[PDB]
Amino acid sequence: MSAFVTKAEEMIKSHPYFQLSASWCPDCVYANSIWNKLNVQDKVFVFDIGSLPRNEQEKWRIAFQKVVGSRNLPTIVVNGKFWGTESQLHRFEAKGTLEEELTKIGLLP
Repeated sequence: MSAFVTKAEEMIKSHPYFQLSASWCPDCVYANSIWNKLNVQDKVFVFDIGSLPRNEQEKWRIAFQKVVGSRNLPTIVVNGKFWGTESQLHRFEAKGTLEEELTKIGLLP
């Protein structure tokens, strides 16, 4: 695409810690719940994409697919690359090693 691919690169440049979530989805509520409970909405940048109709959704879908390859929300992109998914959150929490994992990336002290 380029028109969208190039713009995507500039986004991850200054905003590498970006999370593509929804506005009102059963999955978004989870990612937003943990982030809102951990009080870590400053070190990371989360953006919701629900207002955008089906026309804009398609564009974003293809764009994200070119950046990492995820045609589904929510999504966790770290240092300009898919580092975590909606399943990784529940998979790590279940084991009880999510906290340690979050510190590895350099999010928590």
